[PDB]
Parts: sequence; C-alpha cells; structure tokens
Amino acid sequence: KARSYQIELAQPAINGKNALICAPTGSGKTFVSILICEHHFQNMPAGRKAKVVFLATKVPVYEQQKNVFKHHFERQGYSVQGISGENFSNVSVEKVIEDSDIIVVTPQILVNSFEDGTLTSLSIFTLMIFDQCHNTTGNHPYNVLMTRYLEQKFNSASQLPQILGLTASVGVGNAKNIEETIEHICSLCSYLDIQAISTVRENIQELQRFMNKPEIDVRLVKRRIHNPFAAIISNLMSETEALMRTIYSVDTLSQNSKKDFGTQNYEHWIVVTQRKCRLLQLEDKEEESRICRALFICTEHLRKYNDALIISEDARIIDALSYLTEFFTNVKNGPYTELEQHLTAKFQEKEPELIALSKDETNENPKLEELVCILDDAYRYNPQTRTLLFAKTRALVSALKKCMEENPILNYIKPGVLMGRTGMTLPSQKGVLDAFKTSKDNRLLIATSVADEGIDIVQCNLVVLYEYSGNVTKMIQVRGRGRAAGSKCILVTSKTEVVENEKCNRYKEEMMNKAVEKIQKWDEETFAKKIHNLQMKERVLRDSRGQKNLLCGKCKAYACSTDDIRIIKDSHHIVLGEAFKERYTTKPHKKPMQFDGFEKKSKMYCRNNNCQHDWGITVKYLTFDNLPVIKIKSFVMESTATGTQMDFQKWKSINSSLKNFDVEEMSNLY
RNA sequence: GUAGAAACAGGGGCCCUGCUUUUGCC
Ligand SMILES: *O[C@H]1[C@@H](O)[C@H](n2cnc3c(=O)[nH]c(N)nc32)O[C@@H]1COP(=O)(O)OP(=O)(O)OP(=O)(O)O
Ligand SMILES: Nc1ncnc2c1ncn2[C@@H]1O[C@H](COP(=O)(O)OP(=O)(O)O)[C@@H](O)[C@H]1O
Ligand SMILES: [Cl-]
Ligand SMILES: [Mg+2]
Ligand SMILES: [Zn+2]
Repeated sequence: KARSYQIELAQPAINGKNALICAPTGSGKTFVSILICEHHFQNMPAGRKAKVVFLATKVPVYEQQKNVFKHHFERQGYSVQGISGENFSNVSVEKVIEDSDIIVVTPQILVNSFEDGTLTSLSIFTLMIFDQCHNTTGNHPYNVLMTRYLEQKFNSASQLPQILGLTASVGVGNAKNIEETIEHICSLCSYLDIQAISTVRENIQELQRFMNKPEIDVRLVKRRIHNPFAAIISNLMSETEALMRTIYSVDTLSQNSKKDFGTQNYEHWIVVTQRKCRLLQLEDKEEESRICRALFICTEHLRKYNDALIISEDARIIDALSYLTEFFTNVKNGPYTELEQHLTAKFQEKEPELIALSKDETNENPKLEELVCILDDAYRYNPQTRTLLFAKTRALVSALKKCMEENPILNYIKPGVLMGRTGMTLPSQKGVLDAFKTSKDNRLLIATSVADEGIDIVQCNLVVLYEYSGNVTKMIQVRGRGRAAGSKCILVTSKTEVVENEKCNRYKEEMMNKAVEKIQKWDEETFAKKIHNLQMKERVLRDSRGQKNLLCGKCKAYACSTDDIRIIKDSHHIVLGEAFKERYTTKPHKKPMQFDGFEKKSKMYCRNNNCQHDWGITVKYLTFDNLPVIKIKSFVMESTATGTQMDFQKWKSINSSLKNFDVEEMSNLY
C-alpha cells in the first residue's frame, strides 16, 4: 500500500514526463518507481508492449532490487530477469531483453552490449529507471548510456524510453550561492533529459513521521600534546631524504621537500618524485638502472614513514609501529639489496625506543580515548545500541578493529569490520553484516566508505564519523544509516578544517533544497528550455573533440616491444614470442580464479632477483596455456625514435597502435 | 581492464591535468 507522499512523488512520471525523484534515503523511492511501472504497463498505446530496465550501480543493490521487482511483478504475470557481471557471460543479453518485461542490470552490462553490437538502439526500451541517478556524470556508465540516448534524440528518427531518476541528493557541485546551485542541478537534469523534479511538498508531515533525520553532533577533541614517536620517524625521514640526495641530485629532477612530514601534501610530493625518478634517462644504462632502482626504494620507504605518522595521529603508537614492522618484515623477505639492508638497520637502530614509546600509557591518543568514551556512554545508556563507526583508510579501520578487539567496549561488545573488495569478498561482506544484524555481542561495525550506501545494513541508532568528512551527498547518505528511534550521528575530529567542512555541508544542504524549490516554481516551458540549452552546450563541447619498448618500472630493464603485444577483448595485453619468456619469472597465483574467459595461472615478475617488480599475470585462454598478461603501470615506455621515456597509467593512449589478438596467428606459434 | 568521489598540487583564464586515498564496476 502506498503512502500519500509516495503517490505525490509518482505524479509527474505517471503523466509520462521524464522525472527526477529527490526524496530521503529509505523513504521508499523504489516503491514509487514500482507504482510508475504498474501505471506504465497498463497505459501502453495500441499494439505496444512495455519494456522496463532498472539500472543499479552495485551488485548488492542489483540483487536487492531484482528480488523486489520479482516479488512484486511475477505474481501479476510479468517476466522479471537480471544481468550482472556475475552472469553477463553465461547469458545472451539480447535474449534476456527479448523474454523479459522488466530487466534489472548493472549499467556496464548495457554499455558492453552496445559496444559489441548486441544492441543498436535504446528504442527497445519504453522506461529506463536509474537508481542513484546523481552518478550520471563524467565517464560513468550512466552517462555513457545517456550520451547514447541524447545522440539518438538529436537524430530524432525514433522514439525514446521514458527516463526515471532516483536520488536522495542532487548535489551542488562547486556552487557558493543559490544561483550556481540551480545551474548544477539543471546540468544533472540535462544529462538525464529530465522534465520534472518530483519532491514531497504537499505531504511533508507524513514524510517527517516516517523519516527521522538524526541530530548531528560535531565534537572537536584535543590532539596529542607531544608525539615522541613522530619526532623519531621524522628524523629517519630526514636521514632518508639526505641519503636520496647522496644517490642522485633530486633537486635537478623534482623539487626539494618542505619536510612537512606526516601530511597529505608530503604524500603527494613523494608520489610526484617517484614518477620523475623512474623517468630518469642516462647515457650509461647500468647507472640509470642503479639510480632509478635506489630512488624507487627510497621513495617507497619515505611513503611508509609518512603513512606511519598519519596512522599515529588517529590511532595508537603501537598501531603505527605495527604497520612499519610488518613493512620491514616484507622488506627482509624481498630482494633485500644492500640499500634495503641499510634502511632496515637505521630503523632497527631506533626501534627499541619506539617499542618503549608505544608502551607508555601517558603517551595515549586523546582523540581515541574520546571515541571510546562516546561508545561507552552509548552502550551504557542503551545496551541494545547498534553502532556503525566510519573511518577513511583501511589502515585506520584495521587499527580501530584491533583497538576494539583488544579493548572491548564495556569489556563485552565485539567489532565487525567492513572494507571494500587482501580485501573482502561480497560473500565475506554479507557474512559480516548478518553477524552485525543478529549477534548479541557483535553490535559494533567499523567501516570505510563501503558502508555509506547501497548494501543492506541493519538500522543503527548510533553513527560515529571518526575524522570522516566529505561532501553533502556523502553526509546525507551516511546519516541514512542512522534512522533507528532516537539515533545520533557524531563527527569526532581534532581539526577545525573538518568542523568548518561540516558547517559548509549544512549550508549547502539547505541551499540545495531552496535551489530545488525555485526550479519547481518554473513552468514546464521555462524548465524545458533551460535543460535544452544545456544539452546543446554539452553537445558543442563534444564537437571540439610510434613504436616503443617497455622497461621495468623499477630497474628499467628491457621487457618487450609494443610490436609483441596483442589485445584480447579490448582489455588484456599479452606478449608473444619465446624471447619475452626469458625476461620474467612466475609464481602460482594465490587466487587462481577465472574471469572473462581467462583462468589465472601465475603472477609475473621481473627476472632480476634484485628487483622482482610485479609485471602482471599469466593465464589460460582458449587453447592456450601460460599466456603472459602485462599491466601498463608496471612499465616505462621508451620511444625507439626519440629515445625519450614516458609514463602511462592507462592503455587508452597506446591501444590505437597495437594489434588485436588473432587465434589463427596464435595457432601458428607452435 | 576500467569508472566515481574526496584530498593534494602542475596547465588554460573558472575549466583542464594529474596524483594518491577510498569505494565501485566489468
Ligand atoms: O592489466 C590487467 C588486466 O588486463 C587483467 N585483470 C586483472 N584483474 C582484472 C579485473 O578485475 N578486471 C579486468 N577486466 N581485468 C583484470 O590482468 C592484468 C594484470 O592485472 P594484475 O596484475 O592486477 O592481476 P591480479 O589482479 O591477478 O594481480 P593481484 O590482484 O594478485 O595483484
Ligand atoms: N508504503 C510502504 N509500505 C511499506 N513499506 C514501505 C513503504 N515504502 C517503503 N517501504 C519500505 O521502506 C524500505 C526502504 O524503501 P526504498 O524504496 O528502498 O527506499 P529509498 O529507495 O528511497 O532509499 C524498504 O524495505 C521498503 O519495503
Ligand atoms: Cl636480470
Ligand atoms: Mg589486481
Ligand atoms: Zn626490474
């Protein structure tokens, strides 16, 4: 049965308009899309049949919505099917579309199907529903599809499906006022060819009875007064930078650092330095290799020190020390050249003091104590509480898991951990969430942004954001995880910037809502004209728009020529010939699974034992075993014409100049 | 293989460009 705000929201789309539905998370936007579907099905003109596609950005959501529509519509005699990457391969997409009244998909499935010629026109659909439609932007699959929709609209020799978009936040982009916010929202509208924005105006009070927007609480807590740990590590980082200058004048390559150790700014300095160092070209190739490798290692070490600093700010000294000791264990197990031995020793020199510092309990993190106090208060007051605790990085989430494991809240509450996809698998993720839902003692969940939206999580009465800031849409989603009766959302930070950030988000949320009500004042003509002008602008922006050797990204040793490379299925870059087999060595893949028609066999590495750089994998494919598949990020390209060296993060530039795989060519190579 | 977001800063005169962090998708 429908609520009145649900009926209200469905009205423009029921009248056949391309509609954008803005309504709060969990308010029942999906139920609204179902009401529109029902109406769609019944009001088809003579001789027409409906074909609905529901698009979802993620597999969990894909699965949830698939089963919603199955349950709602199969009992009414409708055929409801779904395609995701998990079955894309074993089904014909054309056939599924042919046999189905409603099809639910992840959007890339459709993109793949246009690109491979399976589909030619979007006229096969009468209604396209885009869950989380605010993702229609840039090179997102949603926007690839809507670009195709608009290209067809512009060669208007066909009828196009109705568009429906579901979101809880249209966003504001870079808007600083109502006017620029209005521009941003209209842009989104133009990308989706919207004709009406549908919000709750008439039935606001009923909405407010079902939805309870948590009271936020923003707490600024004090940092450590002294951080001896960070003094030490910083000196090591200074030592390491000076050693780096000894090796090669990085002043002639990159700039000198501002020694702002343990900052994002430093993090990005090291990253820029790395790319410059690896693009070093010398006459003497032996020296190029020697220098580049030693700078590779130095920058790697500098990054880990920086990481350890940042970890120590948000967590315990021991968590930061653990991170480094695990790293150095790996150093000791790798090539472990003389330079790596030197660095490990300089560290082990200082390690006794660090172990000492990490054991002092007056050397404890104020911000982490405050976190623990917050949790203790909640579970003391209400032991039924279920908490969702968010933090930015995997390293921080791991640290917080260890904390809450070794120091359980009120000495009984146990944490679960949720990270993205060692990551976690979707089965693992689901396992964790089920425990978090049902368990008596597992009432705390620690998560990265994996938990912001989409995947189904039991409602929480406490949401804690631990130095976890972001944009207005993130804020809106994250609060939607806290809708249990008398829920709180608490932002814990030691940074005024983050407090101001959250102050801005409040402004923008209210700016956004005001911007929408102004747009809703306009008549259809005014709106339609505006959206059209932007589609025309977008269109005019689109109007405007040799042989190389690959070198080990680390030791600069010759790998292969671009002439030896073949592309399989536009994605996978294999290397032909016996010569290349001399250049690498393999180890069994630790996860030897199958995907895209390929079976993973091995990891590939630079054969240079002093390097051992990861180059990719080997696979079984068709009638071929142990095909090497290289990844672009492991290599530096060098032009055979100019001699000059290039870095590339994506194949996209190069692919134009590479031959495609030919099973007949391959067959002759034996 | 590749997409979004956020942070950090090289180019154009507010977009472009990269980078990491993070999540995703095939
Ligand atoms: O360049 C990649 C790519 O060609 C192929 N590949 C690996 N993972 C994926 C994937 O999720 N999706 C697609 N389309 N293609 C993929 O293998 C090449 C090498 O990649 P990696 O070296 O990262 O391979 P793998 O993930 O097995 O290494 P690791 O995860 O064990 O580090
Ligand atoms: N009118 C209704 N009657 C009963 N349950 C409803 C109703 N509207 C929504 N729900 C329930 O609310 C939950 C959230 O709805 P959903 O459409 O997923 O929200 P949204 O897409 O707006 O985030 C679902 O479990 C759904 O069954
Ligand atoms: Cl070698
Ligand atoms: Mg990989
Ligand atoms: Zn190498």
